[PDB]
Amino acid sequence: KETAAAKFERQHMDSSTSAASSSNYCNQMMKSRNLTKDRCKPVNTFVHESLADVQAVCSQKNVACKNGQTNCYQSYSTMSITDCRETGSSKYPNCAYKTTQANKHIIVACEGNPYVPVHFDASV
Repeated sequence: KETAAAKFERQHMDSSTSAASSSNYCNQMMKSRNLTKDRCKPVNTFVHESLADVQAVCSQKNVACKNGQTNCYQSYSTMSITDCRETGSSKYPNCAYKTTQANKHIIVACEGNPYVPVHFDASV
């Protein structure tokens, strides 16, 4: 299978870039990371910081998760991120996305031993 920690890395981590490339970034990345295989995923966020910095968020500001659980953490410093959102002309298998770069605080849900990120909750 694929672990929850590995799934977080595939869906939300992109340390290779300092800040997202083109307006075509999300179109390429959502396809490359297998997020458009079964269905075009409505929304997704990629984090451009190192894995160590994102994993460190699990020891940061404890906040409530959107679903009501208590295992969500907010980053103290702002992080370089990219928001991908599905357009209107987007029809499966040709999924089209809008690329938006930003520097916001990230909120992730952490689980396991070691305590690592498993879900991206929000960006504030």
